[PDB]
Amino acid sequence: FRKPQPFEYEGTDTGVVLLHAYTGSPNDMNFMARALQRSGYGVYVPLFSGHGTVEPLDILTKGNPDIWWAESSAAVAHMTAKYAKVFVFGLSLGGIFAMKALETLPGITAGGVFSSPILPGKHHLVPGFLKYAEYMNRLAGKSDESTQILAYLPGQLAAIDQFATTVAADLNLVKQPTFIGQAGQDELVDGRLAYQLRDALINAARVDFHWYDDAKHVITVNSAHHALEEDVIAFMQQ
Ligand SMILES: [Cl-]
Repeated sequence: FRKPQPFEYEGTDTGVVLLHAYTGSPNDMNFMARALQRSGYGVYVPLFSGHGTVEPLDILTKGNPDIWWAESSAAVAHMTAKYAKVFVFGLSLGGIFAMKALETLPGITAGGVFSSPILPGKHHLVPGFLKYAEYMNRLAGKSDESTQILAYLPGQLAAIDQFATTVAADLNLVKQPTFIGQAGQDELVDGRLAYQLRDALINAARVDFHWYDDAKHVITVNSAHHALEEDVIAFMQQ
């Protein structure tokens, strides 16, 4: 098993922070990061605590939204030290921190989300996490950990939602141009909430909203990624 590491591409004038998904890793952003590099952007993809190991329990016992927020904030600061302009985007979980960054951190030009409605709703992250863990255990030749996982999973999902509702309540603080991309066949989160995210951004200079009709949740990796990359790059060029 290869532990995905954080990675960085050097640019000149503009840098981009890409924040990965829950149970995800910097691998979530490989295609996006390279697309940005081909267009001359600097890119930084951090690793969230507890992620990127062969042991799914690490996510539940070594990471939490407060740590991940600190890591997101540190990632933004790393890039704003170097580049004239910095953009911050996030996939699902990462999108929560991307929006909180726009709301509360200095020096960010613009940013937004990939399949991250922010407003909590009906989701399928419990089955999603369990399927992820089952796949990881099958890779590592390890026995099932579902009972151990279920002692933590409801609580951590609740913690993420709790963090998210605060971010949602502060959406009025966002003044930067904001990008919203949402999968149209999203099996993990309620895509309808992306419309509520859009409508809550009452003070954003602009809201660039894109719906990826036939795509499943992870639009940075699946069939939608070429379209998403083009739309994100067009947004940045504006
Ligand atoms: Cl997520």
